[PDB]
Amino acid sequence: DVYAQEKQDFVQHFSQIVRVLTEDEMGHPEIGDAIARLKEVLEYNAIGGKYNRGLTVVVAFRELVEPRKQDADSLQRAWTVGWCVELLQAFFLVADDIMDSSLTRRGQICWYQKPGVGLDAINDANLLEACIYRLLKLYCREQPYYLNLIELFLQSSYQTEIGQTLDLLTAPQGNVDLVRFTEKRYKSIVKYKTAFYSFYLPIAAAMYMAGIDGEKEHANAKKILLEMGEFFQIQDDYLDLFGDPSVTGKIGTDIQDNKCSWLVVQCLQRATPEQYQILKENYGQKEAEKVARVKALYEELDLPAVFLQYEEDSYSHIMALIEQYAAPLPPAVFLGLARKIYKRRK
Amino acid sequence: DVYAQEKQDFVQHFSQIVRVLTEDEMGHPEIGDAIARLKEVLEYNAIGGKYNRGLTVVVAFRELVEPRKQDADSLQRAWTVGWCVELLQAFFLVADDIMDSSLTRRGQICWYQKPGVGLDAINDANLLEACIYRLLKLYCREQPYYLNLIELFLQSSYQTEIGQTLDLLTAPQGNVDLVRFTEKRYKSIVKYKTAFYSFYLPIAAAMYMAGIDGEKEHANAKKILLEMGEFFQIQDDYLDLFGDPSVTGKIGTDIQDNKCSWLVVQCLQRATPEQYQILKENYGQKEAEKVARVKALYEELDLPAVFLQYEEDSYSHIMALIEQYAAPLPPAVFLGLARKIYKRRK
Ligand SMILES: NCCC(O)(P(=O)(O)O)P(=O)(O)O
Ligand SMILES: NCCC(O)(P(=O)(O)O)P(=O)(O)O
Ligand SMILES: [Mn+2]
Ligand SMILES: [Mn+2]
Ligand SMILES: [Mn+2]
Ligand SMILES: [Mn+2]
Ligand SMILES: [Mn+2]
Ligand SMILES: [Mn+2]
Repeated sequence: DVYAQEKQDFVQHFSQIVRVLTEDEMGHPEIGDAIARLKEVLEYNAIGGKYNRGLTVVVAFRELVEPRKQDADSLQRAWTVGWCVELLQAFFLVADDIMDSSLTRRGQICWYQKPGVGLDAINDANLLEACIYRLLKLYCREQPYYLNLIELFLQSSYQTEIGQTLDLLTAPQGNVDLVRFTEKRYKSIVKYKTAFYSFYLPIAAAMYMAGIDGEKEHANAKKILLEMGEFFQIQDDYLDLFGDPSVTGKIGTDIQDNKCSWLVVQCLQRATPEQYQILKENYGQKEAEKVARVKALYEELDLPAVFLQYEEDSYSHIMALIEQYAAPLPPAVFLGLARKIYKRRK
Repeated sequence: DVYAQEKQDFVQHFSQIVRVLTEDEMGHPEIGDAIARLKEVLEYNAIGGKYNRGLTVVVAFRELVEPRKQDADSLQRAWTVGWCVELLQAFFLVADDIMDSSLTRRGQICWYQKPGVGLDAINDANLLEACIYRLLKLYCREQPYYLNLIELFLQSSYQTEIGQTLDLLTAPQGNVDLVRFTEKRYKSIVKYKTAFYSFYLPIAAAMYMAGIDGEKEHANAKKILLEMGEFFQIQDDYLDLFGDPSVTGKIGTDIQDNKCSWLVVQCLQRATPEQYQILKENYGQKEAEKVARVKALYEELDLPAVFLQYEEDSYSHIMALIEQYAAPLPPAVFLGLARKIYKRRK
């Protein structure tokens, strides 16, 4: 609703992002072909999603800055930093689809899967990352929060990259070992790989832009947001298998990639020793027959019902945390982000 | 010689790099497996090269800072920033071997080619990049050049990444078009993909650490260093085909990858219309028969002799530039880096 009114002005700002990014270096006509590839990469990989993360920067900025201090220019910056978060997203997703061997994303073929692209996607991805820091300098170089943002984004990338490492160490291909799929392992992985960049990053960027740079205040917002992140990854693992592809925009790969999913951790807990053997025998394989066998065990142990219940208990718990931790920040900040991910299907 | 005395103290500092990187996050035992993968990635990909780039930071630091201002701590920082350059190197090389489909590097199998690694190399690479900025913060956070270095490294990455894009746009696989292999195209590609990070990055880092942050002074050092970079990439294209693998540490792939090499640009210039057809018919293919056919045309148009002559005329020209541009900086700074790449075989 608040995200709804802000969407239009955000998405439209994307022309300028691409304009400023493909001009400030176009006084060097030599790299023009590269700059054209940039425009192409940007419009394929930063466009077509829900923009939850970038909108959070924008939405939270308004609720934190006093209306007098929301000038045309100060807002411009808010939309740019919001798109910077969206580019971190694009950067990670491009690489991740390669590493996960994904077939679609946001309802189209993955960038590396487009003919003519392939493993060049790698350099495209690193470029998307570089653009974050180009924009920060072009728009915020003179701001007092400028170094805070630079360090926040880098720190955040390091974290989700430590997250990815954990994710991949836990899911060797051809190497099934249900034993390693524990609750602690799951909790660590999602906290690092999703929670920081998807939830702490946007709100904190908006905080720093609003002057709120206090260490306790960030620690407190972080307490709320790492919890929402963990809920958000669990919902994502569920959708991976049980969500509709025409809605999520992607084809799930968690069982095939031998991933430490939430479903798999929940299965191994409710598993009778004979179901354990089914799972131990059908997980992390490309065979469709064997993947359905796994999905059938999940439906048999009623994981879809367990997940729905978790969603409820989780949502009430985030709410408690917001009650305990939101001040001195407007509870509408976290409430808005929480409403946007509650009962999502994409 | 100057690089020789500094080598030992540099390489040994690498234990501490790995120590500080794998401890400051090890107060979080949850990511310990990731931190262990880090140590592994670092010791495979940041070790085994000539350390020209990192040593340049160190060597140039001493010749720019007054001996009184070279304390234990100030030196420590110099070795760290030197290794930060070495990690940018590792970051780019890891990704590049994947994109170029390389088989070896520094005399061992490429990281992505090690069994168990593969396209996970991608996340390993992004991690190496992240470590640069972790170290900058751990060692230089309080220095007055701290933001200068952060911006220099990012700027440098953006550049070599624009360089890579150019490199890859010019060499589509299965898409031979000798027409695009021009001198201007070559000059742009190498300036962006090599010159900035390999030559300007290290010297400028050492300058900023020494207080020399003036814009004209950097512009002037850059004039020298982008020239040495271009010589350095040309030497690299030559070694790619004509150098000994037991020395370079890598197997060349430029003809197969359909690359805009120096040799190929020089060939197309000296090519009789019938040699042009040979080339047009054997370039950018995996067939060994066809790759030798190409190498034979190069030896026939005497490219190895042309290259030797270029090396001489080039070296004299850099020297002129050093004469014109080195001041107020010690000419020994550039002379040392120039001696280290003159007549190199690896
Ligand atoms: N934000 C991480 C991306 C994923 O959610 P995705 O389903 O690929 O969007 P992963 O399942 O690999 O964690
Ligand atoms: N510094 C770039 C790396 C190379 O030189 P390398 O031979 O792979 O070291 P490229 O030939 O791809 O430019
Ligand atoms: Mn993943
Ligand atoms: Mn994925
Ligand atoms: Mn997923
Ligand atoms: Mn290359
Ligand atoms: Mn290469
Ligand atoms: Mn090469």
